[PDB]
Amino acid sequence: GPHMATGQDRVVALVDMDCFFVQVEQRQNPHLRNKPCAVVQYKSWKGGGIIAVSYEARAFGVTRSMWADDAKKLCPDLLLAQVRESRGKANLTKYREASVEVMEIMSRFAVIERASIDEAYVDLTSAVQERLQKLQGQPISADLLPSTYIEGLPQGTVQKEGMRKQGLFQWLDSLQIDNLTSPDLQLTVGAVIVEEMRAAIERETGFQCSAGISHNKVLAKLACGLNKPNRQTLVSHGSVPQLFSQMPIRKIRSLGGKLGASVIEILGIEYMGELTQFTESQLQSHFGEKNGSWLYAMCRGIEHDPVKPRQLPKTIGCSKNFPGKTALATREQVQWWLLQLAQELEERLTKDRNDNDRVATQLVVSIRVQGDKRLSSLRRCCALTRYDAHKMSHDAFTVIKNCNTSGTEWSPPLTMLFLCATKFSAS
DNA sequence: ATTTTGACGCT
DNA sequence: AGCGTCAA
Ligand SMILES: Nc1ncnc2c1ncn2[C@H]1C[C@H](O)[C@@H](COP(=O)(O)NP(=O)(O)OP(=O)(O)O)O1
Ligand SMILES: [Mg+2]
Ligand SMILES: [Mg+2]
Repeated sequence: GPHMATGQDRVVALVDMDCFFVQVEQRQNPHLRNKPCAVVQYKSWKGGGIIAVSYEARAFGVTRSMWADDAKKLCPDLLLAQVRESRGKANLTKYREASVEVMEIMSRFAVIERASIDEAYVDLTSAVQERLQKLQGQPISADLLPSTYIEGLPQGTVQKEGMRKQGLFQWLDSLQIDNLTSPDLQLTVGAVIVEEMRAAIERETGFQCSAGISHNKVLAKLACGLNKPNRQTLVSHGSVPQLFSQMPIRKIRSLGGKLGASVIEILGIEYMGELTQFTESQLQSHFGEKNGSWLYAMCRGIEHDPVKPRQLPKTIGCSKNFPGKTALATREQVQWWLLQLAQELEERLTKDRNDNDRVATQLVVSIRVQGDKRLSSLRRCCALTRYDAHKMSHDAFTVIKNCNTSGTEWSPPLTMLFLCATKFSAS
């Protein structure tokens, strides 16, 4: 009772851009706005591969990883924007730069953890304390939460905005605004700040986003997706038993792969809430000490992973697949594509050094061989001493060249090349 | 022929 | 170090 931790110490938000690459292209090209639209990479093979889909297009069944030719069968009027191609490969610079726009706005409000190209976690605990001091017991108006859903409410009129407002009203009517240590009040103030953040993002970039507000990263991430697009969702500690009672295990971040499948198989359960019926030692016995403790706390809504102070990526990488009959089968091919990758990498590294006062010191070279189901077949490192594309490509070849069984020829043919600059030091 | 990334874990 | 997992 009085010594049971409840995981209510922090206010954490997750902000994730809505159909991000599509919005970047729609800002640039007004003809694409408010249309069924997708972003594709490459075009020769089946029209290209879709990597982002507007919500209008999702209504037709268009999804990521679909070939555009196949998406056009579902949505004949689908509009397409193509990823830039430079040096023979897709180049994501436009979206990285748009990401920086958004991350720099968010960083004005609080320390952020860049979690992907289009999302960041925010630790709002201190900002909420400050705002609560400023508010001096004044109640929080629903007008301050115009796009917020309270998960689990209303409980106890047939249109969606009416439901949202009814739930928000029940929540606010129940708040105890005279207790500055109240976790529910802290989350509510967090949601007010996130409304302000999302308004600033939209005003200053044109991009819309969704957000989750809760007490930790996992719940914030889960909350964000509950009411996408262009809305934010507050998941309180008290909402967790009902929310988790029908929540498939695979929906929780880090449980969407083999571990989550093993939880389901070994324990014979389906939903996150069912995990509460195992001891911490039972869970550690099946899934290891770290995983077992994490699962024991997480199924009760408790997680302690900190929002890390890091808004810049830790690595800068360049990769290209060579599928099917395009797999590289000659030495000259391997060297030419290593040079293309190294030239893009040099451009990005030079910009990074100027912008961010740091230098990479290690070059990682990865390759996939034809037939291997693993993303990487072989990874080798060497020193990155000069931002020089010819030197980087020559070193990468030196480091991988003895994987060739025999040849001028390369066997088995290479289905992927990957260069990654790592181990940054201040400069 | 689901591509191009990027973080973190294990041994 | 090099390989594996999970993820957007
Ligand atoms: N598997 C993949 N391969 C390549 N790029 C990918 C990708 N998954 C995502 N991207 C790129 C393209 C995506 O636009 C961007 C952000 O990914 P999301 O946040 O998962 N999806 P979005 O923002 O589009 O939609 P919403 O969040 O509203 O559901 O990252
Ligand atoms: Mg997104
Ligand atoms: Mg995302």
